[PDB]
Amino acid sequence: TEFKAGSAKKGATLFKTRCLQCHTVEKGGPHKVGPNLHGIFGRHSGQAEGYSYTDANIKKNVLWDENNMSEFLTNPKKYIPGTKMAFGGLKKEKDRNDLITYLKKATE
Ligand code: HEC
Repeated sequence: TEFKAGSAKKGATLFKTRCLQCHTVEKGGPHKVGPNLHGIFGRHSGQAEGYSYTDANIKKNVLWDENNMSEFLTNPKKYIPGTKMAFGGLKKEKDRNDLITYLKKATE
């Protein structure tokens, strides 16, 4: 244990103001700058179809779990050096948690 549920709501506002600019969560939503993330958990890194991921992601070969996703979220360039995710990070444990709670939810 090292991940505890957050507010899906709050969850859904970080996404909007922090991840939508680049991504969609929804089954059938398109890839934009980043890929769509519907069904992200359970799946491995860089496998959405019709998406051109860096060498980095693919190689990283990550199992998208909640616990992973949080450290990634802490610092992505750090997690997967060579990723094209120009996303600095979410330094707060709390913020991450609501986010992941939202993700857990909306991409299922
Ligand atoms: C645009 C400037 C982005 C923002 C803001 C966020 N992400 Fe991102 N994401 C982006 C790219 C360009 C890529 C692929 C990079 C590469 O190495 O090819 C990604 C990848 C992800 C992944 C990996 C998914 C996979 O299928 O392997 C995840 C899980 C992801 N992005 C989620 C995500 C979230 C939750 C964000 C908000 C806090 C977010 N990203 C921001 C581009 C952009």
